[PDB]
Order: sequence, then C-alpha cells, then structure tokens
Amino acid sequence: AAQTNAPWGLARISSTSPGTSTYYYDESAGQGSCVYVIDTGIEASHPEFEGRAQMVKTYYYSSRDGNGHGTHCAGTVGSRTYGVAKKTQLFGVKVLDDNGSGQYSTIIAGMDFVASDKNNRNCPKGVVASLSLGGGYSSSVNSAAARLQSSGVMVAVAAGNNNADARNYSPASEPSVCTVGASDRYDRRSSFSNYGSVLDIFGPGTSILSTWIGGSTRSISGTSMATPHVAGLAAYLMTLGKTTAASACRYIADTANKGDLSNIPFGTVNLLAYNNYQA
Ligand SMILES: [Ca+2]
Repeated sequence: AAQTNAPWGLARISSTSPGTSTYYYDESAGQGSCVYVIDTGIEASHPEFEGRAQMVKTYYYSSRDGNGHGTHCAGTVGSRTYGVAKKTQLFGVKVLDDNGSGQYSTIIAGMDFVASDKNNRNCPKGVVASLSLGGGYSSSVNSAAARLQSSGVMVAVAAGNNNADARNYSPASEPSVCTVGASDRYDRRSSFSNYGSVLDIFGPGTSILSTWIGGSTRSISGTSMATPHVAGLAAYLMTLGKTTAASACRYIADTANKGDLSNIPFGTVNLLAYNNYQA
C-alpha cells in the first residue's frame, strides 16, 4: 500500500532516506493487534479512528480527552491518515488529567491495568503500549513498566524532552522497555530529545501532524510523538508475524536505518525506526 502525501514521519519510517512524502506499508496494517495509549485519553469519536478506538479506563471524573495530547498520540499509532498501523485497535487509558499531569501512583496503576486488561481484549496478533509520559527517576515507575513488558505487552516509552541523559527519567530509564528518542525531518536529533545509553531507538518527533480533540488536527513535537511511531510499528510488525511483544524492540533496533542521524551524542544509539517494507 502507498499513502501519498503522508505526514513526513510516516514516509520516513518506510524509507531508507529522508526527503520523501509517500508512506509504504503492508495492507495487513496492524490488523488483529491492539495498542494501549496511556496518556490524557482518546477522543474515540474522531472520524479518523473509524470505530477502532475505545476508552477502557480513566482515573478522573471523565474518560474524555480534555487535553488533546493522548488523542494526538493515538492518531500517530493508528488513525487512517496519520497513523502507522491503520487497522489496529486502540485502547485509551487516562492516567493524565486534562493539564497532562498525573501522580506516579496513578500512572503505575494504569500500567498494571493494561497488564491485566489485555486478557479481556481480542488481540490475536499481539499487544503494544505507548507511554508518552515521564518524570524524574523512580524505581517504582520503572518497575511497573518492567511488569507491563514481562506480562507480554511491547512497551514503548518517550525518552523525555529535557535534552539530557534519560538515565535520570522514568520510565525512560527502565532497561526492559523500548525507550524512544525524537528526530526531525532532516534526520537530526530533535533539539529537546533526551539521549543516553538507555535509549533503544529514534522515531519522528518534530512537527508531527496528527489528530486532535474537537475532531481536528494539529502539528506538535516531542519524544511523545516519536513513541507512537515505534508503538505503531511494533503492532504492524507483529501482525506481519515478524516479531513478538518480547522481541519487538530488539527487532526494530536490528532492522533500523543505522548511522543516519546527526547530533547523536557519543554513546547513544544511532538507529532510526524503519519498516523495511519492500513495496
Ligand atoms: Ca530501555
């Protein structure tokens, strides 16, 4: 399949080189996989999600996304126009309030929720979770991300937007999950992207067009935008039979474009997510 004039991030993920605008992907498109988006929630009714999005959990007075951030993330995972996995099921878990804040305790409960809740969903092809959130190092937060992963969910998490070493951030510093840095359209590290030996991969994170609340769209930036590219790519690869929750991060890093990014600090991986689709 070929989606012409795709958002640059989508084109990039299916390309060996920067500067192109068509997204190529196998038509299976993530069918029969599931992606949890753990964030401010998801405007499920957005036409772009086509009935494939559902809120399954909130810790606040409402499950609606009153912010937009989670909806944007969800659209990059799986909206028909802006998404990597155009046929995946999307499940929203609202651990962040409408100001995009959440206490660590709520975030942890949200991770544990998905680790059980995937047993209530139909995802023959596998399960992914996209966690575009972050705060200072906490072993409890790391440990919750590690449980989520060991239960059989491919966990992808934002490296953070501090332009600093991600070792100091959670769940970014958790070794067993996929920690995702942000790049821009000219293949430079995003200027806000964290870095470090704890990073596993980079995805498109600067000027990322996707869904927003009120049924609209917008371009925004962050390692939080890069994460759902990798989350969507895992779902897509898993439905193709290429990999599993337990090895998806590894496989993505093995099949990445390598040594193509600029401003990567000494000791951080120079790997850009890539679907290796032979159209
Ligand atoms: Ca990690």
